Amino acid sequence: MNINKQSPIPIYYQIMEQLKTQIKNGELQPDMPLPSEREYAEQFGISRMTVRQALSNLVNEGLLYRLKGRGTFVS
Amino acid sequence: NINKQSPIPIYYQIMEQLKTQIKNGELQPDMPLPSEREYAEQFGISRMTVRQALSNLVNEGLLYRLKGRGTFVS
Amino acid sequence: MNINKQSPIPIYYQIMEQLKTQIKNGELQPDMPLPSEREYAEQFGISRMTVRQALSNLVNEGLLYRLKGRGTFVS
Amino acid sequence: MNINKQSPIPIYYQIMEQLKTQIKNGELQPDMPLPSEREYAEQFGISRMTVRQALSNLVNEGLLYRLKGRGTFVS
DNA sequence: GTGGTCTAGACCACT
DNA sequence: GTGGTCTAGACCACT
Ligand SMILES: [Cl-]
Ligand SMILES: [Cl-]
Repeated sequence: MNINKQSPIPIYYQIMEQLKTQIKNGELQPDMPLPSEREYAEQFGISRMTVRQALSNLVNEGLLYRLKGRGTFVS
Repeated sequence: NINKQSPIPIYYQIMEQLKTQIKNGELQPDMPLPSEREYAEQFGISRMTVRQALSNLVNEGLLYRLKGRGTFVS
Repeated sequence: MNINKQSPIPIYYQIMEQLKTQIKNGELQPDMPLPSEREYAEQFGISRMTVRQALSNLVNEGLLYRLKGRGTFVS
Repeated sequence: MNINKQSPIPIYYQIMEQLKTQIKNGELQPDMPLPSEREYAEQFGISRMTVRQALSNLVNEGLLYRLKGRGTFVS
C-alpha cells in the first residue's frame, strides 16, 4: 500500500479504498487480523488516529470488526 | 455537567447529557447546538473529545451536521 | 499589526505586506511558527478564508511553508 | 535500569524500586516526564499492564502524577 | 467561523 | 501489545 500525502484526497479515505480492494480480493483473509493500527501508522508515516478514521469507517460499513485488547479483523 | 475523573469516558458522558436534553425539549428538532469549539472550551476538554460524542449521535441519527455551518438536532 | 476594513486595498493583501515586513526584519523568525490562522482571523475580526488567501500567497512565493497538523513556518 | 524476569521478585516491584532510586538521586526530577509506559514495556519486553502496576503504585504513594494524553511526571 | 482532517504523541482497558 | 480514549493544538474545505 502507498498513500499520497499531497493529494487533496484525505489520507484516511485513500487507506479505506486500498483496504477495500484487499478485502474484496482475499489479500486480507476473513477472521484473520489486520496489521495493528500502530503498524499501519508506522508504515504510512502518519498519525494513528488517521489510520483509525479509516478503520472505524470500515467497521461501520461492516467490512471489519474489532476485538478489544486483541485486534482488527476482516468480517 | 461532566466528571473528567470518572472511569466513564468523557465523550459518553456528553452523549448521555445531550440525549437527556433532547428528550425534555431543552433541545428540539432543527435548533443549533453550540459549536464544537464552544463545547470544548465549556468543558475544558479537547475538541476531538467533543467530536467523538457528536459523531456518535450523528451516526445514531439524533443529530445532523451541515458542513461549514453547524450541528443541529434531528 | 493593523488592518483597514474600508480600504479598497484587499484585506488579504494588507496582511501579506505586513507579514513580509515582519519576515524581513525577523519579528517572524525563520523556521518558527506564525500565529495560527485562527489567531489572525480572531484578532482582525475576519474570515479564516481571508487569512488563508494571504498565507497561501506567501507559501506560493516561497516565503512560508506549511506542515499539516502543526503550523505555518517561515522558510 | 535493569530487571530480572526470572527472579521471584515481581517485575512491577523491581521497576518501582529502581524508579525510586532514580528519583532519589535526581535522575528523574519534579514535573519532568518519565519515559512512556510504552518505552518501559518495549525495552524490557513486558506487557504495558506490568509497567502500569508499578506506575500506579508510585502514583498512589504520591511520588508520581499522571496527566491524561500528556505523560507521567515526578510529583 | 463552522465542521473536516491531521499531528505526535500520551495513558487506559483488557484474555 | 492490542484497540480505546485523550491531549492541545494546527491547517483545510466551505455558502
Ligand atoms: Cl482551530
Ligand atoms: Cl502507544
